[PDB]
Amino acid sequence: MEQNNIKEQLISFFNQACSTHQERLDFICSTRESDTFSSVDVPLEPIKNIIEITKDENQQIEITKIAVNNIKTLSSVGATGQYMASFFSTNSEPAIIFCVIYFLYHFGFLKDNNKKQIIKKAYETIADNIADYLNEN
Repeated sequence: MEQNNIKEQLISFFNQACSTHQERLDFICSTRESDTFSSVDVPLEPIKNIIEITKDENQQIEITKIAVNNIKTLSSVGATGQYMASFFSTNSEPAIIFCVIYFLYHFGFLKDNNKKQIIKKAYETIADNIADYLNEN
């Protein structure tokens, strides 16, 4: 079809898991509002593929910064912004790779040596706060 690779591998799988788009905004919450965090509205079959990606050192690292690459950006979100979600509907490619990050952390998969507030912390601070404007869903 066309160029592709890791990035694609992620999209594919992920895309071959969830359903609609809003799902994401639903995950951030649904995810951190389930019980097993593995019954979410998504198959583990594919997710397992997007899960066995950060099972590598350099990976975990490259991922860490990767996650921050978004956080560092989430520390602005335009000027007249409000919801962080708006900062995804536009670019899915990234909003995807990221979504993967979150989920992982939401399921305690990704690794990152460093105590105190971290990604899962920030990502959660938003995934949650963002769920404060959604509709408690």
